Amino acid sequence: MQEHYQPAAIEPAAQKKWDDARISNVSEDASKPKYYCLSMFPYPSGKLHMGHVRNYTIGDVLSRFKLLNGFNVMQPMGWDAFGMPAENAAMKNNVAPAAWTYDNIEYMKTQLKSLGFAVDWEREVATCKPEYYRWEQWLFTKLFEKGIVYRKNGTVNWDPVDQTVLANEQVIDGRGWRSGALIEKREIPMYYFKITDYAEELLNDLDKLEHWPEQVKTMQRNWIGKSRGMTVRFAVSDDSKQGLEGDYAKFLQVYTTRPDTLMGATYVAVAAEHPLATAAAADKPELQAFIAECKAGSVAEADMATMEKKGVPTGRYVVNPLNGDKLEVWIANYVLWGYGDGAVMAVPAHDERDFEFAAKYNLPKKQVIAVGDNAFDANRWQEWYGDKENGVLVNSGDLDGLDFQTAFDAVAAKLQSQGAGEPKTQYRLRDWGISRQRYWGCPIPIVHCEKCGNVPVPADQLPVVLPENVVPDGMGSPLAKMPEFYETSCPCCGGAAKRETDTMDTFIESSWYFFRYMSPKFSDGMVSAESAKYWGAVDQYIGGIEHAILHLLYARFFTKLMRDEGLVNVDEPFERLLTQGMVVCETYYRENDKGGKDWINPADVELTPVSAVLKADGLPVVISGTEKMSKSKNNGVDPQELINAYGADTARLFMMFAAPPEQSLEWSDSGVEGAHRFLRRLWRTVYEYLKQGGAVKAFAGNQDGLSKELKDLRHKLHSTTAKVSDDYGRRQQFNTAIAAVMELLNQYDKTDTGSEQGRAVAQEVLEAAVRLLWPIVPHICETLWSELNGAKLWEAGWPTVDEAALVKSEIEVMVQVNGKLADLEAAALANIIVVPGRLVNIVV
Ligand SMILES: CC(C)C[C@H](N)C(=O)NS(=O)(=O)OC[C@H]1OC[C@@H](CCCn2cc(CCCCO)nn2)[C@H](O)[C@@H]1O
Ligand SMILES: [Mg+2]
Ligand SMILES: [Zn+2]
Repeated sequence: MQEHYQPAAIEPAAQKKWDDARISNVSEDASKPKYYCLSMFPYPSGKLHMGHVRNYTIGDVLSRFKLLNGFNVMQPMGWDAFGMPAENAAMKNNVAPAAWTYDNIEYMKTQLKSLGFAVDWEREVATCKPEYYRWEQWLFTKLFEKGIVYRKNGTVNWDPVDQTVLANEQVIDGRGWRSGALIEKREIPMYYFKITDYAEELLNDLDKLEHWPEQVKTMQRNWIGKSRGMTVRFAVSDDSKQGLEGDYAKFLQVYTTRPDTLMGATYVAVAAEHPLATAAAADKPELQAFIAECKAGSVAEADMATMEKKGVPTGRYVVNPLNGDKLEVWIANYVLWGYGDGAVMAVPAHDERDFEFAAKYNLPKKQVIAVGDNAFDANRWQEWYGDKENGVLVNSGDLDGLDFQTAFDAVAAKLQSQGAGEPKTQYRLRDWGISRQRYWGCPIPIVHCEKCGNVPVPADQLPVVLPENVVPDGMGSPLAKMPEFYETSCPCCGGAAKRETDTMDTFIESSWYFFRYMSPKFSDGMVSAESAKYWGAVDQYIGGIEHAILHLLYARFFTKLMRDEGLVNVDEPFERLLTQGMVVCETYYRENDKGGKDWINPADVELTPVSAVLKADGLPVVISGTEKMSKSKNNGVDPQELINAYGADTARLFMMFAAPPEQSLEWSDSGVEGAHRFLRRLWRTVYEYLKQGGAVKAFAGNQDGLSKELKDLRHKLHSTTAKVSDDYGRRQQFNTAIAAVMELLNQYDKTDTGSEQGRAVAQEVLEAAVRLLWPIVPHICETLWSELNGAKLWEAGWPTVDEAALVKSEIEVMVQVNGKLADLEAAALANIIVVPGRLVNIVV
């Protein structure tokens, strides 16, 4: 055994030892219990970043842990390969997105291997390969013929200078983020998944997910946004009917979740596109301008609640069907056409958004709910105004004194009796639009024929292959300019036809890849029935919180779609979910020509603990604030430099020790140095133990007759094993597991293990510590284990707790005062000559 720890000598040998043994190449062996540990697969962007290393180390700790406990562990990896990065890189470097992607994949694969992740590389997938995406084209066609996928005109943001469609996030004050040109709202046909048909199942099945973080479940509930409320029709006043046709001349229909407060409605509000808005605006330029500004808006959903709410009165009136109040119709920017009826009622006393709106425009506020003896203040919002549970009705006529549920039913009865309303259930969830006007994506398997319509491509003809011999130029989607791709014949009639040129939302590939890993080379379906039956669901999913809503909802949706197609048996893809925190790092700047700030990467910096300077010249730079690593402020630390400098095990240890997985991880040079030094300590501890005697049979069995000091070390040992096991398998906090092993080694350092029984206990401590740490730092632990013991580490398995090592000594002594029934003198007095060990006599 070499004296000094050298990661570059031992880490490749260890990786070849694991590959040669094929520990990670698993199959559907019905003998061991399966365990499917999955980390969210990466975009092949070019290189790993520190987020990648954190995620996949966390996955590897859990996978190796379960492996050591006798599970048949599948830990697969692959490439979410489609999307915009390759297209932009194609425009920058004038290369093909496919070629750029396959080079990135090959480089990033090497980096993953070098980190020693116990990954089943025989299950690798690359979603840009036809052998992958053909199966989502297949599923598309089946759902399309069922109407679960459908085509319909939608509205997009067109940038006329960049010639591409932009999301609301990419529109800044009505203009494209890169071009700066005013975007144009354009209606175009697009494809949609009818995800709303699965809304109730997607909502209710969250209750099955006892091992999901409650905040992720809450986020999905709010996103789905089910509500049980009331349709209410307010008759249009006789004086307000000019310009209206059909039912819009007869009544204004709204949806409310608070029909218990219908007595306190003080006005109503409609969307800009509402017919009442159009009729009122017909002769009022201020309304036409307000309608125009509403339509031109591009507010993102994550910002919808943070926008300034504005309205204009229309001079039109409707009648409350329960009290006869004549209420004015306002046009408001927060009422969305297409949500419900595009028209709401307002109760400023009991809805906070209505309270702020009314307060802005000095509109009436009518209290109709009371909660205890709390005073109602029409000029200040108190949180109890909106309480649904503990309130009773007031100022509501014959409805007074009722609670929410009884008021709901009474209003429902009153409205239904006179035909003015009925209970209704709504969802905020919109259908899923999957059409992208981009090249580097999965082709949509639709052929357009003027005789036959939009025709799904037959299963025989799938895939529709995306040509990879393309370099996008940034003047429109290349597929639309490629007659060699889109000119085809109709598969129903054989006539002249055109392929769809839009490609799929790349969320589609990540919505089912966890099933494809089960049988990645299966050529007769999305996933083979034998392999889906064996692996079932993912037992553990690990990934960033930014995917807590869309990706997970899409994946749960696809799983239920595939179940209903008979491809899988589960209702839910992910049993346990762990969400890792961000990786943050200090930023460094040095001002330049125009009173601004230029940003320097941390690896090109050296500190003086005073100030910092550039490593190349030694000239100062300004130390700035800490934030998530990104190209924005040039503060991303390349993990490849971390590996080159210290080795994979140090990288893995620093990530797991620095913070709990959910907590943000702060980059720290001293922290990285401390991780490496601990590995040197571990190395020297085993080396020094073997230098004074070599290996012995580890202590096992009855520990009677062991000295107090060695019994104490065995106690620390098996409590540490218990602590670590509970940290890996239950708390999923690996930092405290590392600290616990560090405490074991501390006590070992203070224990004389020189005797024959001492060496036996020392062997037992070390054999346990290297296995307890092997999930985190497998290369050095594999090497150290081979110096201590000849068995296969993974066949020795996870350390067992010896309960007997946790029972402490006992000795019953009789208490007697005057003859009748330091250490023991204090205990017996808690109930004086002492006979050692048997009796204590209290001279009374
Ligand atoms: C399943 C599909 C939809 C996944 C999709 N292909 C994807 O997100 N791919 S990915 O390649 O972007 O990320 C793959 C994983 O690992 C990384 C995690 C990052 C968490 C955020 N972060 C970043 C940083 C700074 C890093 C250093 C910068 O110099 N700090 N925190 C992801 O959340 C995800 O778990
Ligand atoms: Mg259950
Ligand atoms: Zn045809």
